[PDB]
Amino acid sequence: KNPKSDKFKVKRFHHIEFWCGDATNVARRFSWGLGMRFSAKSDLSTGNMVHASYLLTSGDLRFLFTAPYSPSLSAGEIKPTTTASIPSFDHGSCRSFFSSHGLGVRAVAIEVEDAESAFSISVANGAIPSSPPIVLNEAVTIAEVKLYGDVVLRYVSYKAEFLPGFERVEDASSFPLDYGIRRLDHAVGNVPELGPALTYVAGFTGFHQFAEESGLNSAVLASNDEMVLLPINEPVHGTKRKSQIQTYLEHNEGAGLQHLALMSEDIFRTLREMRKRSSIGGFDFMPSPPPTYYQNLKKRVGDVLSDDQIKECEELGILVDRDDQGTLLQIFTKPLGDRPTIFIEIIQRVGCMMYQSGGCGGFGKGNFSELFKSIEEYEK
Amino acid sequence: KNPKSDKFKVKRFHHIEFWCGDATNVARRFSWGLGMRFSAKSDLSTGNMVHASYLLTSGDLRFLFTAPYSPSLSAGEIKPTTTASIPSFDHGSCRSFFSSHGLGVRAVAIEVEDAESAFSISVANGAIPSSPPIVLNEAVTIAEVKLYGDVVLRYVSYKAEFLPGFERVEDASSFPLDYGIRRLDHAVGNVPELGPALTYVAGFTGFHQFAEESGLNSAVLASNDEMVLLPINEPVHGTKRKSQIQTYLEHNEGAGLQHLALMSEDIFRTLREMRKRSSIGGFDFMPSPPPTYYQNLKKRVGDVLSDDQIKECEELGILVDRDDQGTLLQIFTKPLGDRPTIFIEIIQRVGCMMYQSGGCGGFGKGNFSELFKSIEEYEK
Ligand SMILES: COc1nc2c(C)cccc2cc1[C@@H](O)[C@@H]1[C@H](O)C=CC(C)(C)[C@H]1O
Ligand SMILES: COc1nc2c(C)cccc2cc1[C@@H](O)[C@@H]1[C@H](O)C=CC(C)(C)[C@H]1O
Ligand SMILES: [Co+2]
Ligand SMILES: [Co+2]
Repeated sequence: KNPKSDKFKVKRFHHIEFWCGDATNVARRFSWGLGMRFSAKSDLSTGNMVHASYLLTSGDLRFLFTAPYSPSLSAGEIKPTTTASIPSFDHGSCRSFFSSHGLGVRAVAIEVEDAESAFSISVANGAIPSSPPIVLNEAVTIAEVKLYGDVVLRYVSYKAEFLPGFERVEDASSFPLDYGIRRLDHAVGNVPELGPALTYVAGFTGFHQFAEESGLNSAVLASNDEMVLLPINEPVHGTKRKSQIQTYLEHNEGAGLQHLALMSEDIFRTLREMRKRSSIGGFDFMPSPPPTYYQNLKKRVGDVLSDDQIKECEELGILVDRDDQGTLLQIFTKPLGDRPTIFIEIIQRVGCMMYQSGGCGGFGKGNFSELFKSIEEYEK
Repeated sequence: KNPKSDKFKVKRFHHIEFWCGDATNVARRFSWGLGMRFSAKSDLSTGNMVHASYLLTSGDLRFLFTAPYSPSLSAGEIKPTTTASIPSFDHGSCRSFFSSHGLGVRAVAIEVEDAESAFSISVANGAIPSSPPIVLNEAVTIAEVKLYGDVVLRYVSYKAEFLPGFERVEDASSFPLDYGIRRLDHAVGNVPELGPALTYVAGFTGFHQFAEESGLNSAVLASNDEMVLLPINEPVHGTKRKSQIQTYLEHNEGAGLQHLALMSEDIFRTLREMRKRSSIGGFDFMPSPPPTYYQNLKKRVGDVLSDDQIKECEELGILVDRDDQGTLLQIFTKPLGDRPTIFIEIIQRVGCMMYQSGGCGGFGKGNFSELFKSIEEYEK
């Protein structure tokens, strides 16, 4: 059931912002590893004396990478006279975030109808304010509330090109890379306590639960059309293998974003291209499942995927799960940076055609059971 | 004249260490951009709970990238029980360095006969101690003294594989990239006052001056065989174009390493390979000189380089200067990170054959005069 209880009008995921120590090197690594093009910048060359911000795009997916300059460059400025293009930015907050958590997601940004109203309604319903609504060049409104840990939910609304003050990148510095990624499908947080996290976030958004022995409990919050999807995990203690969620919390110094799932229009091309680059600056992937996993896959997805399509899944290490409505292809990268914290999922969904409805095929919860039996079966 | 006055036995440049916020992303970007292979690691997977350190190599060139983990991982350790592989590392120093200066060189490391003796003699002759000699696994001794700013001169000596505690990287994660770079030729510092800087460094090393209207004064310190070369620059104030050295000092928050010059065994291959990757994760280069520069080049290097070889220089944007002993091919990257501070020079030297003697062809001081006239000549 979908009660459609959003307390304000939400559209889609808009961008993800990483807080970095050096935005240039992270953005260049991510561009090559994921096939995202350099699209916009706000930095010294655009008159921003406060922070360096580089925007990568692939389809509708927008990754923003931001790092602080020396505060001495802007020591004469006050907020009314700032040259920062993102008015919520703060040198101390950014350095404190990065020293505490390492490289990771600071903001999950969603486009809304009216960011000022979304902020006001959110705070009236329990949201902890992080940055009040600010109107940029009479054109864009941005506001921020706390989501979990030091991650914020960022509201952006447009009266009618990323943000005022950002410049489009010259075509010479913008190479048209594209490995098939098209949008953010979901963004997953790890928290110490799931109950209070859900009550808080669902409390101020009106997002509803989307609904579906390995170390975690989880639930998924969704917007009215279920295109903004926010799974949240908590650890369960007292197993044998210590909770991977607990390990995250330790290395991250608390709650934060665990993974970003990026939808591909052709997951086989995406994974061919990404795997070609793993050892030459790109991203590494988890160990592939045993051959038993794919032998058992014909028995479960033999009617959605041909034997050849299943063979291509085994070449690339792709996992397959199936709902009662749709089928999900997925795979996970190794951690994106030094710490065993954030990583990326690549996904593609097949089914639930009406456009495709959000969450089609679920999130792969069944692949845990299937993987455990594959481990047992391959040992034999 | 070379007085050969080294106060201790110096061999060659050994490695350069960058202090980073995320070593993984910088190392992967540098690997792809420069054609350096992943060679060794010290991190969580090797039992290091303190810092992540990744070593890239190309020929004899060694770049080390290091970032701190959460101090909470090692909160129970003391220096006698540390899991750090580089005992001079300190979480607070590293975070303070990176917050102050951004991404940049922390250590210029030279191999010496006896690092404990080199340290002792250095400090007896004015060097400010940074990290006392420490013997690692009865095999390697490392010690550090201040060089300029927050950059240290690191002494390493071997009784007889990078450092104890580092593991060789598995061949699957180690792709054999190579664009032709073979060693560090020189490392250049920017300081506020050249005189006191030279007196300090020459005072404690015995390094001698190597000797050769655009905003700087400089001098070059050299070891006995002139294979360790350390140019130092100061700004000169009161021009029209404000000193580029002063701009560095402002954006860097003080003295630091300005550029690393990397010798290539084939600068044309190196620049072809590096330029292919500039817009797909690699490094950008300075704007090319006007065609007048290369027209005038035949008149000055027409006897060392054929017309075709000079044409290949113009394709790749390579600069040429000539000593009374040898000829130098050189080119400069744009800054390596967010701040307009550190950058890289690629060089190749021709002449001074005996092996080749250090500094052959100089450092390109004449290319300033030639560039200024090229600007005038091309305007016409
Ligand atoms: C690390 O996350 C995963 N790992 C998997 C592994 C290691 C094997 C097979 C399937 C996996 C699926 C996921 C995830 O996408 C999430 C999680 O499992 C359950 C609910 C969420 C909504 C939070 C999912 O998104
Ligand atoms: C930014 O440095 C340079 N820029 C050049 C430009 C922009 C044009 C032509 C030649 C250049 C040469 C250099 C440098 O290698 C140094 C410097 O000029 C003089 C003495 C040192 C020993 C310190 C050199 O190494
Ligand atoms: Co997922
Ligand atoms: Co130089």
